[PDB]
This record gives sequence, structure tokens and C-alpha cells, in this order.
Amino acid sequence: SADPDKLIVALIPDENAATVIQDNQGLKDYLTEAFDKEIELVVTTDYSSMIEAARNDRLDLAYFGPLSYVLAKAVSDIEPFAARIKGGTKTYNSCIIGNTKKGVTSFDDIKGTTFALGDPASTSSRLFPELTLAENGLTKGKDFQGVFLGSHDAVALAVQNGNAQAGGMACPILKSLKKKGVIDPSKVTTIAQSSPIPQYPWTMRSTLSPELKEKIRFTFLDLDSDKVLKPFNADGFASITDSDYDGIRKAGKLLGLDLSKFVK
Repeated sequence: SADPDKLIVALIPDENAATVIQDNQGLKDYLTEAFDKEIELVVTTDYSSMIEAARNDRLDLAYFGPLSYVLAKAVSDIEPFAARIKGGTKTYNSCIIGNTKKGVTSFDDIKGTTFALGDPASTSSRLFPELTLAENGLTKGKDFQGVFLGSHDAVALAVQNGNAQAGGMACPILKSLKKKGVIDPSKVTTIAQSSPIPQYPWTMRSTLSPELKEKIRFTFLDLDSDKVLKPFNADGFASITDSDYDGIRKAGKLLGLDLSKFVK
């Protein structure tokens, strides 16, 4: 297990498993030839199942969300090493959205609604949107009710068809879904965009040999292929460290997030 013939490679389920698996097929191939190893992709049922797999050393690489990374890191020996970069920027934003037809175009209009959230351990579809609503005088459980719909796709669709009159999701996923014709820009209004969040970290199991780790780090950081990178809307991968995610630790402490809800 310090240098196995097969690498288990886990991907956070931020969208439908089918989409996540298809988008990563280019990378799967590249890594297979770069390493001379069998590559198995895993897409779990939710973010917490992925944290528990990290915890029991079942993963070798793991593409986490920022909050899910901070959670897994506390109970696992994984370590960060790369993140997507695009026109010099290594960050993304959370979007607050509203149902256009019902006139939900401002924070005041969220009062008395169902507000759509993603997975409970999501950075841009749970943590950041709840903080943002609170900073505009709306407290969950008294001014509105949240509902956990599991993924960012599901949040976007719920707001568009009015099952929820507002919600919170990652801005790159919203942009992607409009490009594909899934989300109609006339039906969903962007009410706000948060400050920058650090990108999703690629991580690796810590008990892998020094030589393999450097090879993994190099391969990602040196990567330049359009087959691999085009489904990601990225120019490459840039280096990152654990302290890039202290902002996220601060935000989670402030909201009152509970590691025991997500692990054990």
C-alpha cells in the first residue's frame, strides 16, 4: 500500500455522479499512462461517505471541496498539493439565486421562503450561503427554512421550477449549466456573489512513498493537455498548502459547524 498497482481516486459529488465520472475521463487516462498504474474512480453517495473513506485509508488521491477537506484533514492523514487555476486565479465564488417569476430578486424577498442548500458539508451551497443570509438580517429557522437537496445541480433545478424560491450554489456550476441549456437565465436571478473561496484541493494519502508523492505532485503541476483540462475549464494546476484553508476553518467555527455531525 506504499506503492500499490492500483490507485483509488475519489471525487466529491458536487453534481450528478454520471457527470462527474464523464468529466474526469480525460484525467483518468492521463494519470494511467503517467504512472503505469490501474486507476479506479470513486464517486460517493454524499460528501460524508467520502470523509469516512479518507478516515479509514481507503483512498490514495481525493479531490475534496474546501470545507469537506478541512473536515477530513482532522481525522485523516491526507495532505493537499494542487488546485485548478484559470487566468491566474486559483479561487471560486458562491452565488445566491432566486426564482425570477415569483419576484425573488433581493434578500428581503427571501423572508418566509424555502431556501435550497446542497450537501450539509458543502462550502458554496451550505456554509457560505448561510453566513451570507445571516449577514443580511436573515436567520435560518425563524426568517426562512433551509432544505438539503444533496448537490449543486439539484439546488439550481429546485429554484428554476419553484420548489424552492431561493438558494445557494457554486458560481462555476451555475455558469456551466446555463452553457448546456439546463438553466434558463431568464428564470433564475443572481442576487449576490460572495468573496473568493480557495479552490477545491487535490489531496493524497500520506503513507504513500516519498518518490510516488513527488511523481504525483509533478505530474499534476506539469500537466498541460486540452483533453484533460477542457472539461474542467482550467489552464492547469497550481500548488497549494493546508493554511490556504484557514479562512474556511474560521467561517465554520463562526457558523457553529459540528465535526461529530459529519464523522463517527
